[PDB]
Amino acid sequence: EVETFAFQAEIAQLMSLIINTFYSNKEIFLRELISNSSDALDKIRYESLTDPSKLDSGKELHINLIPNKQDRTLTIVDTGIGMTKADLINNLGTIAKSGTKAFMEALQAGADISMIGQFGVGFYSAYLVAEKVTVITKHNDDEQYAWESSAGGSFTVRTDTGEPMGRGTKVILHLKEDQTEYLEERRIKEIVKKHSQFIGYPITLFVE
Ligand SMILES: CC(C)NCCCn1c(Sc2cc3c(cc2I)OCO3)nc2c(N)ncnc21
Repeated sequence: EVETFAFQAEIAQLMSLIINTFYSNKEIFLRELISNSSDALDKIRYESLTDPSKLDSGKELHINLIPNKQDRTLTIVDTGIGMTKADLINNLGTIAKSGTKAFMEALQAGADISMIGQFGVGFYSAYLVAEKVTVITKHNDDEQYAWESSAGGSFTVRTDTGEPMGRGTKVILHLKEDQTEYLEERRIKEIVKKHSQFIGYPITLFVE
């Protein structure tokens, strides 16, 4: 049972720029996603200090990197705060509007795509390497949802009847045909060591 939504014009614009601009340093997408996971984990930890029951959905706070050549996907999994339906459909977009505006102006002023994180919109860097991104997420007091978008100005959201995750987010990157290097263990290990060696949570890189 799928609902389809239009990205706010600004977000659609950011995505086009990301997909269209010639920029070779694509590997920064992983750092942006791992960072978002780190932030989510930080929040659920902080919240658990005043309400321990919030960890009933899972006490483990970590990150998993799962590559799959068969499906040509790279999934970044975390046990963080998760996102609600309201987050996925309106709230995160509202916030992303200002970040986008600032980021695009900063670019014209000499900045580059690798700085997208300082504007709160790093998630969209996933499109530097993915033709389609599917996001499975579960927040403590909402249901598990599946958000998805191949850009083009729209995204869908549905209640996920798959396999329960308890609490957290899974960013599934359906890679572009010429970006399969991100499925190789050596390459992923290289990027993590280069841009995310100090994340304060365990990061497990699965092998195939
Ligand atoms: C609330 C605070 C933690 N900031 C969260 C920003 C949204 N977000 C993001 S960035 C993001 C993710 C999206 C999205 C928009 C953004 I911005 O629509 C598709 O899924 N990653 C998160 C994650 N791994 N866990 C929880 N929240 C995530």
